[PDB]
Amino acid sequence: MSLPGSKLEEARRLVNEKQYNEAEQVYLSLLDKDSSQSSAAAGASVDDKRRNEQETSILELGQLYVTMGAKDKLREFIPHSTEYMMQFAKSKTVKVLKTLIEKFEQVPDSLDDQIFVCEKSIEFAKREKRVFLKHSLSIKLATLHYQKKQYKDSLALINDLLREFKKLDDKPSLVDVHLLESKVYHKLRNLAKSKASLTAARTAANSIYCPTQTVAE
Repeated sequence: MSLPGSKLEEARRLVNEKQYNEAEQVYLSLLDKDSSQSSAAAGASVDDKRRNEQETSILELGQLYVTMGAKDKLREFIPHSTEYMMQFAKSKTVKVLKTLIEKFEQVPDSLDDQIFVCEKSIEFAKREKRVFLKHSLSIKLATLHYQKKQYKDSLALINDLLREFKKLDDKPSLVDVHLLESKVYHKLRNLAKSKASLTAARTAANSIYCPTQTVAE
């Protein structure tokens, strides 16, 4: 706890005073410490039960990322950030990976990085785990395909979400599914079906649970 904390604080101080180049070198040390501790650097380096030490260590390891913007270091790290993720293999692992994903998406490292991380990840949720997790990520994989400006590759993906949960229909996540469909078709310049899939989005958004960001869009 003592050391993870210090490394974090120090690293943080440097980005927020000096520059990031100084903070970087501290961010190297932090990572090293976390891997060794997960696979017993002393047990956990407080001894006995893993409890807090572990919980805190994975959470400030989430603090390491996206504290260096769009950057080459961060780049390379992400197909191996997921690697660390599968090593942990605990309940709250899935939550940590979801949050991370959003953050990785949000900073811009575009075409290459986005498609590769996503692909590997979506194969990791399709095996073992739950189908519930798999499809969350599929919606994200659908969004990214549109972002590459491949409308054809994005149309094909969407059809898979579409058909499959029209027999598994009752969910808010599919209000976003229909919405996506409209964006595809917008750019194909056919407004017959851009109109049609939009009309479906509103009907299934009659359910009162929808949050501000989905309604806005």
